[PDB]
Amino acid sequence: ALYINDDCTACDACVEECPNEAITPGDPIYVIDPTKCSECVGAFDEPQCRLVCPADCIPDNPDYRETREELQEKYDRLHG
Ligand code: SF4
Ligand code: SF4
Repeated sequence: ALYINDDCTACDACVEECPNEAITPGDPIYVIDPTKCSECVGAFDEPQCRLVCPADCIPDNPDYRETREELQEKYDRLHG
């Protein structure tokens, strides 16, 4: 899964992009639920939140180096 840096500007521009509602608005920065973040697998080819993030603050979470299989499985548990 991914997570948000402290460079987050809280522009909120990423919430729409997320297909799993894994981003929660915070203060000073936003927080991603590693439980809901499938890195967009099962939805897109690239994580959508990054495509609109100006601060470039959504790195890979070393605490959760999941596999596409795992990620794909996480995706389903959330929708179908
Ligand atoms: S789009 Fe980037 S800066 Fe803006 S809230 Fe999301 S993570 Fe932070
Ligand atoms: S990488 Fe995809 S799944 Fe994870 S937080 Fe961003 S938009 Fe949601």
